Formats: sequence, structure tokens, C-alpha cells
Amino acid sequence: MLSEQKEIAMQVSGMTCAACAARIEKGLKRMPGVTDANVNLATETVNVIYDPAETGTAAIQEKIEKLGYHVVTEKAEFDIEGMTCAACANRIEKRLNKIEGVANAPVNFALETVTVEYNPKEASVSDLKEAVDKLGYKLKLKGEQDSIEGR
Repeated sequence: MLSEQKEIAMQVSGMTCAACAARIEKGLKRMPGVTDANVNLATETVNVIYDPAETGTAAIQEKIEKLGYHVVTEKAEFDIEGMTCAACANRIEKRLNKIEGVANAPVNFALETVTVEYNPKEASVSDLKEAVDKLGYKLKLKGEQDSIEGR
């Protein structure tokens, strides 16, 4: 058929790893797009499968948050050395959006940066580099230190 269900696989904390996990998945099953909703509590990874045209990764996280939990997901800033024709940025946004355990990925055309809002346990910079390398651009970190070199 048509439709292209995404998977989002992210780490959530606060789980008792029984009723809590089940409460999340059941609560998320309230949503229409939520085609399936699973929680590999053994590895503390919430994996939710839904259409990106009803629900929205942001609402998924919001529902987890409203359930009284927190996602181990961080807004890491990156710099981009590929865009120009306002096209690569759009594609990279729509990619980075949900590589695996990415909640969000807004791009800036002011400083040619991307904030990647993702789970650094499930994925890591190397994946980002390898992905963008596949898109055929080069991806830089915004400092990744802020002059914190000591010895």
C-alpha cells in the first residue's frame, strides 16, 4: 500500500520497567498515527512506530513527558559545509529529522548550522557524519568544547 510509517528509537528514564513502560506504550497507542508502540525495557529503549502525518515525533516525546518521564535526548549543535542552493539544508533537515533516535533536527540558514536533537546512547556523531557523507555533504561540530582545552 502507500504510507511510510517511521520508527523512532529513543532512551527514556524514570521507567520502573513494567507498568510504567506499558503505560507509556498504551498512552501512545491513544494516538491515530501510532501504528505500533514498543519499549525494549531490557535496554531501556522506547521504540514507537507511526506515520509522520498525523502524530509527530515532537508529540510522541510530549506524550512521554506528560506521562511523567524524561527522554535522554540532547540538542547538539553542528555546522554544515555542503548547503548553498537552499536545497541540501532542506534534505538534510528531512533526513536528520529521524535518522534513528533523533527527536528533532532544525536547520539554520543564518549561520549554516543544524541543531540535532537526538539520543547520544542510541546513535553518535560518527553515524551523523556517515549519514551526511551518504547525502554527499560534510558536517562539522559547533566547537564541541567552547575553548575547553586545559591539558
